Amino acid sequence: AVQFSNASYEAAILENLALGTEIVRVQAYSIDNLNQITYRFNAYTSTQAKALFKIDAITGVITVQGLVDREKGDFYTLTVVADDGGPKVDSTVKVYITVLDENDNSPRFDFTSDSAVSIPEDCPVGQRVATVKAWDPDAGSNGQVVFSLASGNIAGAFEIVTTNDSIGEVFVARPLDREELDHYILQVVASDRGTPPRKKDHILQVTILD
Ligand SMILES: [Ca+2]
Ligand SMILES: [Ca+2]
Ligand SMILES: [Ca+2]
Ligand SMILES: [Ca+2]
Ligand SMILES: [Cl-]
Ligand SMILES: [K+]
Repeated sequence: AVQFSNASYEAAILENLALGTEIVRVQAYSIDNLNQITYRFNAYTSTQAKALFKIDAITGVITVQGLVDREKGDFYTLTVVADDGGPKVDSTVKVYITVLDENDNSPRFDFTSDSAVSIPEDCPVGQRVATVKAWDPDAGSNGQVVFSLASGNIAGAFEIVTTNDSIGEVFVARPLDREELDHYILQVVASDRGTPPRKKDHILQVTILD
């Protein structure tokens, strides 16, 4: 009765790996079987999994043949048949593939993010003055967004609070004075928490009214 070298196979692979990267090699054998084995995926293997992975008929080597994107799917199950090509019932084995995250996305600002606002000079300290929104689809820290006011925030006039790793709330932090300064060009930076962080800028202009 044909057996595999392992009861099941597993691999954790990085997303975005090159076409042709080897994932695992399946190997089956039996002393009382002199047919060359043909390795193949059976119909319990999903179309999605078959598109990303292939198995060599002779070697049992499983390679990447599509674009592996953790953002589209992070786990696949293959069922491999050790097909002897003859009337004996053929053994099968499971292959479990886990896709690990790369920091392959920067924060992207939502088009509803505020670009230009006007506020009067008596806008009180604590008043919410603008809102920005950014999205980062990566996992864990790689997909958590933090906002900052990297330039143009003269005298610490404004502050930005981050909520839900996505929304940036701009508040008045100190009293404003139109004669002192009537216009701000704030460089709002959305950064993820990857190592190193990936960053994107958004310009928010604030006019001070009379
Ligand atoms: Ca990806
Ligand atoms: Ca057979
Ligand atoms: Ca990211
Ligand atoms: Ca990713
Ligand atoms: Cl191997
Ligand atoms: K090998």
